[PDB]
Amino acid sequence: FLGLTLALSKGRILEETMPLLRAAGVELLEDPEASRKLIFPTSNPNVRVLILRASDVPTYVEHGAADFGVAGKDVLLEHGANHVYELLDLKIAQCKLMTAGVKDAPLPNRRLRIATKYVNVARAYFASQGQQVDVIKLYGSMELAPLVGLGDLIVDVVDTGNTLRANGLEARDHICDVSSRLIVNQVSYKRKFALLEPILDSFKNSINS
Amino acid sequence: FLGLTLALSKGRILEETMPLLRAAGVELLEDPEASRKLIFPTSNPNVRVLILRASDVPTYVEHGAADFGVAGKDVLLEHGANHVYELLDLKIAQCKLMTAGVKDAPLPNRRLRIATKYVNVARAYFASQGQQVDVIKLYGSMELAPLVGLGDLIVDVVDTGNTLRANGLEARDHICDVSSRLIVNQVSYKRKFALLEPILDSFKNSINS
Ligand SMILES: O=P(O)(O)OC[C@H]1O[C@H](OP(=O)(O)OP(=O)(O)O)[C@H](O)[C@@H]1O
Ligand SMILES: O=P(O)(O)OC[C@H]1O[C@H](OP(=O)(O)OP(=O)(O)O)[C@H](O)[C@@H]1O
Repeated sequence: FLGLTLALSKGRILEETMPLLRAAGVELLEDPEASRKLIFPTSNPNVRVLILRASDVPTYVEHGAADFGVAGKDVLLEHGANHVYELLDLKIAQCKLMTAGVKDAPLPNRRLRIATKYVNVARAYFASQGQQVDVIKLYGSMELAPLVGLGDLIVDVVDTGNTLRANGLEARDHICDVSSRLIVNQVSYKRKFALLEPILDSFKNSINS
Repeated sequence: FLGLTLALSKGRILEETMPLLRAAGVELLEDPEASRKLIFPTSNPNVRVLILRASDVPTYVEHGAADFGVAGKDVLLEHGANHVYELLDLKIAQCKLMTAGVKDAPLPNRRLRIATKYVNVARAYFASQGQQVDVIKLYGSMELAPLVGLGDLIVDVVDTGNTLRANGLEARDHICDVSSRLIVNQVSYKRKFALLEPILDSFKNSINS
């Protein structure tokens, strides 16, 4: 495939990216949410879309299996963004990385154990608080961990806070704001700039309003 | 909670475990597939169920956040089973760990790159073939990886083989057979044996027929 391959993920990233794509002249020809297919043509024959797990977007873009992609800052921080270029903050799929635990549970006076998917972000954040923590790696449902006593806190993304509230948890610390970012393969940026440029300019214009 | 906490995962593990549980006198009181809730009472007041991501079952059981659980051999091999006891092969959710690639694609004469979730299993398998491979860690949709040239092969579970066939891929090597296994926390095994024992005996009896 000679053109550009764009990496997206299902849910909020797909939904909130599509209007940027539309204004940039790119529209999907069916709903990826309703297909098991993974590669999708678009209204532009030079652009195709990969639908990936959010955690795999940086990986595909880094290796050049996608030329560019839309990834959450949370995923970028966790994966490491040293081998892609972060070109734009798209200001979509906004949320916060936070620490949380059982409401009014006292913290134990010992090395804390942090149940989380975000092991690198947990370690770096807690290091900034003077804290060398243990991490317990999980793949999902962080909110259960404090209810069964797995770790002392979690680190997870919080949007409305409804998940935390539904489970008797409250945010302890705000780590950072998260939004989806446009990332580009370091070589594709150089080799396919004439294809990327009008799309980047459109996105940038769109984000201003 | 004084009783036993059982870790399960959604889909085939939940579906195929429920009959064993029923024969052991444990029935869920609603369908976990239709709830966002994670802890579930059962017909037995001494048994509750956690619904977890399959990859987190060994973790919860290891730490004692669950006393026992049902995990796929694939997950156990990848996570490491050195800090739980594998008590039974339940013979449910049967599948195979396999290597696969694009159909009739020749392997490149260099260090292979293996796109997979199963990074430890990929490295150990290929080591047995005299091969020190690079791994590219992914979280899902392994079948896409060879279609976009991310890695040379994948390692993933194969059941019917329909996923591979739908994507123009074929299995190259059979790594091992996979089935769901009953695992127990090493301390719970010792402290809660009188609760576990009749349930284990029931499962063992059930698996014989
Ligand atoms: O603060 P809230 O508005 O309750 O949202 C927080 C949830 O969002 C994230 O999940 P993600 O968005 O990846 O998928 P989900 O919302 O479908 O769980 C995260 O894992 C929390 O479960
Ligand atoms: O050989 P097949 O019968 O096509 O099945 C193989 C699929 O099964 C596994 O997924 P899992 O069972 O975890 O969930 P899924 O089947 O819903 O993808 C694996 O990740 C493959 O995608």
